Amino acid sequence: KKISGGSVVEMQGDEMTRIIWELIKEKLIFPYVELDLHSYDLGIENRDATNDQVTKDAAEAIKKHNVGVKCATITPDEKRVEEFKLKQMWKSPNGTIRNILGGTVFREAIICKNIPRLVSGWVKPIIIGRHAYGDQDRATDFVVPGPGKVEITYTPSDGTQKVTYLVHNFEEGGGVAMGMYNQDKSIEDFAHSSFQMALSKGWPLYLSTKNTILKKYDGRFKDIFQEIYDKQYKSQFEAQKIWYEHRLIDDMVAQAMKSEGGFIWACKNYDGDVQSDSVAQGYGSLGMMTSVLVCPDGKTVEAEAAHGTVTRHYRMYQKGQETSTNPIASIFAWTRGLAHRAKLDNNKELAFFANALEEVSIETIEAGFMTKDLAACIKGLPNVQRSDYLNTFEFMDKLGENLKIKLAQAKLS
Amino acid sequence: KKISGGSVVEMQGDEMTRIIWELIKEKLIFPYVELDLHSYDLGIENRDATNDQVTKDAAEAIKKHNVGVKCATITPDEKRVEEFKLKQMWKSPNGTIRNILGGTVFREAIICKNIPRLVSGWVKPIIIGRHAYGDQDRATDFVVPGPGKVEITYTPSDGTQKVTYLVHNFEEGGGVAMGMYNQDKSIEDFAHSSFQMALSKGWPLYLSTKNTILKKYDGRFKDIFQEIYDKQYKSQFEAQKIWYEHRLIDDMVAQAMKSEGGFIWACKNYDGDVQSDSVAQGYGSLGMMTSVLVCPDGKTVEAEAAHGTVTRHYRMYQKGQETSTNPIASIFAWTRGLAHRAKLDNNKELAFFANALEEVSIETIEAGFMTKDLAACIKGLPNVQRSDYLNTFEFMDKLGENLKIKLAQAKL
Ligand SMILES: NC(=O)c1ccc[n+]([C@@H]2O[C@H](COP(=O)([O-])OP(=O)(O)OC[C@H]3O[C@@H](n4cnc5c(N)ncnc54)[C@H](OP(=O)(O)O)[C@@H]3O)[C@@H](O)[C@H]2O)c1
Ligand SMILES: NC(=O)c1ccc[n+]([C@@H]2O[C@H](COP(=O)([O-])OP(=O)(O)OC[C@H]3O[C@@H](n4cnc5c(N)ncnc54)[C@H](OP(=O)(O)O)[C@@H]3O)[C@@H](O)[C@H]2O)c1
Ligand SMILES: O=C(O)CCC(=O)C(=O)O
Ligand SMILES: O=C(O)CCC(=O)C(=O)O
Ligand SMILES: [Ca+2]
Ligand SMILES: [Ca+2]
Repeated sequence: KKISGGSVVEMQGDEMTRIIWELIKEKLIFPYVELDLHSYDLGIENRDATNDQVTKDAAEAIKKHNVGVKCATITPDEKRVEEFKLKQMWKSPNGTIRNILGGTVFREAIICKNIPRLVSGWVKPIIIGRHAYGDQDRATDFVVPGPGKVEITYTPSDGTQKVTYLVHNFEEGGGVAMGMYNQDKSIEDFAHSSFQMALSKGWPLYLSTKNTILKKYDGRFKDIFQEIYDKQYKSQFEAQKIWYEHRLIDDMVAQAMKSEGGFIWACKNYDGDVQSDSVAQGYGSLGMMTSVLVCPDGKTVEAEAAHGTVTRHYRMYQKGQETSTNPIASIFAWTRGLAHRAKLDNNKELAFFANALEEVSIETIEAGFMTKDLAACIKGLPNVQRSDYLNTFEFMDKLGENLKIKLAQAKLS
Repeated sequence: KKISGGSVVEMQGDEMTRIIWELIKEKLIFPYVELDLHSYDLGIENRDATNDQVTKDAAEAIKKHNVGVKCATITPDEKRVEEFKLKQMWKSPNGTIRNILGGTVFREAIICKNIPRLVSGWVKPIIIGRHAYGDQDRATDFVVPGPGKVEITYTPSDGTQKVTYLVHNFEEGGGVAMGMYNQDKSIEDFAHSSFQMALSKGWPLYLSTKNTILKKYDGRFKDIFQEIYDKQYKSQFEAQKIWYEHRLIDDMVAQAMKSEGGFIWACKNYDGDVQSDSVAQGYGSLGMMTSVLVCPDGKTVEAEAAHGTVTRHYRMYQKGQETSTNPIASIFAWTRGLAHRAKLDNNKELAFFANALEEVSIETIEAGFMTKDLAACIKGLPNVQRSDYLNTFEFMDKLGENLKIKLAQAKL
């Protein structure tokens, strides 16, 4: 428990990830690391008991301590309300945290050499900038009960005017309606973060919109990205022999699918949410991806796993059946969190520990110890046997040995 | 001595697609088929001159004649406004036409046994039912100039009282804001058509939504599907050993990517638009996909090609250089329409011809004659020799020649 890590905000999750989260702290972290740990329990029961307040407290605690790591959480619908006897259908804690902090969420696969892909031609990593603010996460949606008029209006703060837009007039029957929004300054921050990540990896930058369909809404993103690139980034982009280009999401997803990778993909909030699942599965597992929210201050960071609570695996866990569930994405939330913490504190010891754990996971997988998903990439699902993989505990305990070995060997040098 | 086809509505496109469209008419359709043809030119320059009225006329024609076929068109942005010197930025004819007719757009890849997929496991078709109505096509978006309150309001027709919801309060600077909607009845028709397609093809049906995030908007789609499923189609699904399941869009796309295919995928408007282009490309080309708008009446269809105008190739075609562009989607637009035109009139010849032009198009590619896109699928693009592919004109000729042979052989 020797390395002094400093202050880190921990957010505990639900279901299968919450079990993995506890195995991670016990086996891979607390033995080697002493942290000043501000822990917020985001499990569904404690959010219900606090009326979601713990979610907001955790977000403000991240603002203060500059780093947080988040386990995956249940976002309840009607069935979850009935399952846990909830008071309300609470909003996504991810959406709540992301809209307080702001910024961009970068998502990238975690690449092992022995792991085949689903998409043949990606030999270089694709990196998704996902705008983290506004759009669907922040939307206001409601059921339209019957005939009537749906309008969306804008009143300036002074208000010396009112601009009223017709959304729809429902002549017979009901339906649904929603408003949504984004902010210029958040878009600008989203652009600056996308361009800088391009130059940081030396790669070109594709931004995708619908702007032919939404002309004002998506046109604003295209305009903001083009103005900033023209004025600020263009000379720098040319000198590295890369470029920035806008593409319609239709073409963009087709291009991304047939390309070789090796590009930064700046997506709007909804697209990045959906495409990072497709991308991560293309490289062969949702268990292998990193998701790191980088805030506009260049200082505060929130790392997480981008996949969910793996309910189906949890259900087998509750019956005593063996599970094989991929912890790697969760482990990398900690390593991405501890590495940014070392950067802020100039802690070489912690920075070394974070990198070593990432290598141990990849080495352990490249050396043939893996969960069932990754073995299914190798053999195909119908060909995998029980002897072909390790259960969730066997795999954590294996990484435990290899992490002890790697840190022991390093102590002699 | 031509087959009499009946009445078809034609909508003509722009750029590269408009060239291929004219090729298919002269070399493929016209010699063998006589048609009562109502031609509406949807080219961007005409839409400007008719103030887009040409597009509403074409849709009403589709209601009247039940059959239409469409070449891809330009939906202008500010750049296109400069290029064509447009009066306004016209909305998408595809959205305009879809929102008049209503329905589910059904999309599926065209499979030639010799063409490798980018995605390893899909050995069976993925058919995406795409809701054609509302959502992003009908949205009202505007620029927020500066600080202030954006609100969404519902005023009932019975005069009870107004509900006003706060969208956002901008306390510094501006942004963008938009409203959007959908209609219960349209969702019900989208549900019914998805359950029927799953039963006729015998495959499981998945619906994908965001319902954990939009709890009302997407919760409605999910409630309606589940209601109609249990009360109407449930016991027929169980009789065919297939199921209906709702999935979060996140989980769904990963489930589709790692599956072997063989399912019906019900998507909301935007999702169906994008996922259909990722799915076509996973099968190896945007050039082979069928897109049919199937209207709720069980009668009218509009057949199109889901891809765009292929502008990049059009710029090369304008340079006189060799363009290889895959006609297949535009051809299958005509055949899917004509097969429907034949199903209505019980015209057995036009039905034989429609399957012939599809059977020919697949055999020409499975014999080694293909456009560059499909050649890159086999050898990879850096390995593609000029000897591997025929250009746009060369390819449409090999089809017309194999078409002449296949129809000549069955006259007997
Ligand atoms: N970041 C977040 O906090 C976040 C994000 C998404 C979803 N969620 C929540 O998670 C809950 C469940 O959502 P969901 O069932 O739609 O999606 P999910 O549980 O995340 O994933 C569904 C399927 O994806 C596969 N999978 C995902 N991660 C895996 C891993 N690490 N190792 C092995 N397999 C993995 C499993 O495949 P197989 O079934 O094929 O074995 C799993 O059954 C919901 O309450 C949702 O709100 C939270
Ligand atoms: N149905 C419609 O009316 C429809 C649908 C979508 C877009 N559009 C319109 O089309 C215009 C341009 O769209 P866009 O530039 O975004 O994309 P696009 O025209 O659809 O095509 C862009 C890329 O897709 C590939 N591609 C698509 N179809 C192909 C084919 N048949 N054969 C060979 N390659 C093909 C090409 O890839 P490579 O460059 O790599 O060779 C091409 O550069 C826009 O104005 C848009 O509004 C119309
Ligand atoms: O918070 C949720 O409910 C979904 C979050 C998610 O899917 C993501 O982070 O990509
Ligand atoms: O009409 C447009 O502008 C795009 C249409 C499209 O890409 C589609 O519906 O597949
Ligand atoms: Ca996601
Ligand atoms: Ca499309």
